Amino acid sequence: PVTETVDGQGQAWRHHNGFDFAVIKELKTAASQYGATAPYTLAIVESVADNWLTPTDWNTLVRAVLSGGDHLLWKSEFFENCRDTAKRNQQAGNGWDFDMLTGSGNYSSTDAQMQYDPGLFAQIQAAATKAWRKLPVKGD
Repeated sequence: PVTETVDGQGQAWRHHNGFDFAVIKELKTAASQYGATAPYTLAIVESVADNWLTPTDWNTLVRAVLSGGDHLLWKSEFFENCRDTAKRNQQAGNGWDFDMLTGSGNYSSTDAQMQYDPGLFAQIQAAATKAWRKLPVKGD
């Protein structure tokens, strides 16, 4: 998770924070129990994304909290919707989405995304949970 902090001189900055285990733990719980499709777990998926999050803690979150189905629906749709959105947004030539809303293909990395943009944060958040929901069945 990322928290942004402002200094008394009016500057905005932010720091990375460690992966909240309680969060991972219980999303893992709902994942095993509820399945990623039951309102509870995806409510958590989107609520966690409602916080400042980066591709780094993103990939760590998905890969831990779920097992098996995560990559296919959550993530493969992530990659699709990210570049889908990128196609639409870069028609306009925003300078977002293609590299940023993905993770970072070439340049933005954790850094530029973590500095955010109002339309970038909105787009990345929406795209994330969008992806990070679609699991049909869980269990092995």
